[PDB]
Amino acid sequence: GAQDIGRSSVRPYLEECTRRFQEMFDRHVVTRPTKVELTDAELREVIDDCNAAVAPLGKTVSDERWISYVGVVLWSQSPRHIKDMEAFKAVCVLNCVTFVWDDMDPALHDFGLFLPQLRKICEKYYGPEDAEVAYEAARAFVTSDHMFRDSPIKAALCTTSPEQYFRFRVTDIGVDFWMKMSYPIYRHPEFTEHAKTSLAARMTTRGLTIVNDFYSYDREVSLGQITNCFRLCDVSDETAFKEFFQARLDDMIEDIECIKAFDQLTQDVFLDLIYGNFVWTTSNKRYKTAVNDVNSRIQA
Amino acid sequence: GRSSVRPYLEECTRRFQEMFDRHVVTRPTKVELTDAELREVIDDCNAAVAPLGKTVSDERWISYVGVVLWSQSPRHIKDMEAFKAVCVLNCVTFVWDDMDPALHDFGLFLPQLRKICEKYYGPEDAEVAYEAARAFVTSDHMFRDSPIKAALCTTSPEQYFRFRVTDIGVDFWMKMSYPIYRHPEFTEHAKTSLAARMTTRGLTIVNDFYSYDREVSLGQITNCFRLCDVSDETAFKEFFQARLDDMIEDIECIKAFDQLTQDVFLDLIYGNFVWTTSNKRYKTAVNDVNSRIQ
Ligand SMILES: C=C(C)[C@@H]1CC[C@]2(C)C/C(F)=C(/C)CC/C=C(/C)CC[C@H]12
Ligand SMILES: C=C(C)[C@@H]1CC[C@]2(C)C/C(F)=C(/C)CC/C=C(/C)CC[C@H]12
Ligand SMILES: [Cl-]
Ligand SMILES: [Cl-]
Ligand SMILES: [Cl-]
Ligand SMILES: [K+]
Ligand SMILES: [K+]
Ligand SMILES: [Mg+2]
Ligand SMILES: [Mg+2]
Ligand SMILES: [Mg+2]
Ligand SMILES: [Mg+2]
Ligand SMILES: [Mg+2]
Ligand SMILES: [Mg+2]
Ligand SMILES: [Mg+2]
Ligand SMILES: [Mg+2]
Ligand SMILES: [Mg+2]
Repeated sequence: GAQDIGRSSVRPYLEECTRRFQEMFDRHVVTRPTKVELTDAELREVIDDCNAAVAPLGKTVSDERWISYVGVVLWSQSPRHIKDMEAFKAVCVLNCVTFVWDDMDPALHDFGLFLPQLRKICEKYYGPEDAEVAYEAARAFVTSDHMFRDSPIKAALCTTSPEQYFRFRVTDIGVDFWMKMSYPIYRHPEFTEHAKTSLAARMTTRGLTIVNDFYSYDREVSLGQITNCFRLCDVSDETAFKEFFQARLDDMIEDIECIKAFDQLTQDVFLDLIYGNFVWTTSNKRYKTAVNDVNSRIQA
Repeated sequence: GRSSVRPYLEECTRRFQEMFDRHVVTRPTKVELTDAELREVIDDCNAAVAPLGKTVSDERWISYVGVVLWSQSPRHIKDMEAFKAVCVLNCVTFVWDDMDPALHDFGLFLPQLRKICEKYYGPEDAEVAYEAARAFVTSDHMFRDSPIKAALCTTSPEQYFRFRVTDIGVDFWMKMSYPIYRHPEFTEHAKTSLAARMTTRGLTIVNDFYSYDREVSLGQITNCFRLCDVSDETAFKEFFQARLDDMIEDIECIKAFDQLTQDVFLDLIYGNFVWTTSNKRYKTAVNDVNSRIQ
């Protein structure tokens, strides 16, 4: 009793959109992101921290799956500006364990067991004041992801318009959290302020989200997840899809041009985040098959 | 030509109100602070800005405080100490907003904010309120002709409203106001800033319309009506209708939140309109209560 297969996939458009994304970055960012190459002992300080954090929750996560989560941090920070490798490791761990939370059936969502682990992490890696800002944002993200599961507010914000949708994603895609745990990496006063006002997150939300949405569309509709801007257009209609996609390209371009008004080091961090997320997204098994050993729901 | 939106004052006021009556319906209710409450607030404001060395009159404090009196959600208030705190913090950062930036001494003012926050709030909420107040005044200061403010207020309504989530003080407002209500959902939306992101356009479009003449006279660029041609009534009308449509869109989406939270959001937007149209600050450009503080 067939449903709407023609709306089930953006796979027809995969090559052309990938090409167009890359052309856009080449014309407006130019500088290619840089990957951090951790060592193995060093990677096992991150991963055993990740396993320790989610271990109380009772679900095993493979090293392969951790790898899929951690790549976004390796590719989308600004390695040239790092001064707190402890803060960098915190962001690797915090990113990864909240990625697990994102992928979990909400039955496993135990704040009483998981929150204490998040405080544990922020304390090993951050000075006591930055540990406070990182913990607040991690708490706020995991609480948001959880209460908004099948939520009326999410329904309305994901159906009305792109600008309502992106307003939801400032928090839900995790970028506000990202900024508020990453500023200790850089010890840059201006970026720290843009991080704490959330202006940093507001400038980078669309560039992160549009890319994530395109490449996670197939998995998300097969699972009934509504948080994806391409559900706002008719992806079965090539003409309509193209107009929508160009509108989203225009969004990214305008944000990138305004990020250029920020000071030199802040804009490097912002642009490495957006462009690094795109390199990571296109290179990661997470977004290559619909359902896999690193991206299928962790069900309970 | 582009100097003024005076010609459209009556029509735009009419249209704002019609929009609220059809979409919000329920009218703001003013808080009637008692005397002991009101005198405490003003004395507190004067103590806070005294280290900056400038006089603020009672009628200037009253004009600032009216937004809190009109734009909270009285029938849901639980903690009047938190309400008094929002009165004081709102007012003293309004003074900061009106201060030409040589006066901004963080080492003298930040301790004042900290002590206000600790007096009226518990230990956890005092930290959230203080960080939000600190972020606001720092942002107002660091963006006085910054290039970032340049790009974000010139490019599109998009970048502009993104700047105003912080710069119009609404993120700060939410983070100091959630203790008033003790409503866990509202507290989450406040701390994620989703509450601020939902209410920014409604507050800003109204504020920008009625503060345009003052801001343009005094070389101030943070105003969405500067994005469009107020020379041409037809272009102004198109732009003003696009802004009304934005407000409507936000209000209709706000009616997805839980009943109480949506009450607070909508009383904030509608109450700001009522206060703005009754406040001398938002008539003319130079007067008793909106003059730069120098
Ligand atoms: C805590 C991390 C950082 C959180 C974890 C879940 C998140 C919502 C997953 C998804 F949205 C990722 C790949 C997009 C990458 C963007 C970063 C800024 C934020 C990404 C999110
Ligand atoms: C925030 C909202 C409700 C309203 C609406 C815009 C406002 C009129 C402008 C301005 F004064 C702000 C930045 C400075 C003081 C901050 C807030 C708390 C209150 C101040 C005002
Ligand atoms: Cl610290
Ligand atoms: Cl925000
Ligand atoms: Cl408290
Ligand atoms: K666009
Ligand atoms: K519009
Ligand atoms: Mg998610
Ligand atoms: Mg997800
Ligand atoms: Mg996705
Ligand atoms: Mg169809
Ligand atoms: Mg201002
Ligand atoms: Mg002002
Ligand atoms: Mg206290
Ligand atoms: Mg104004
Ligand atoms: Mg007067």
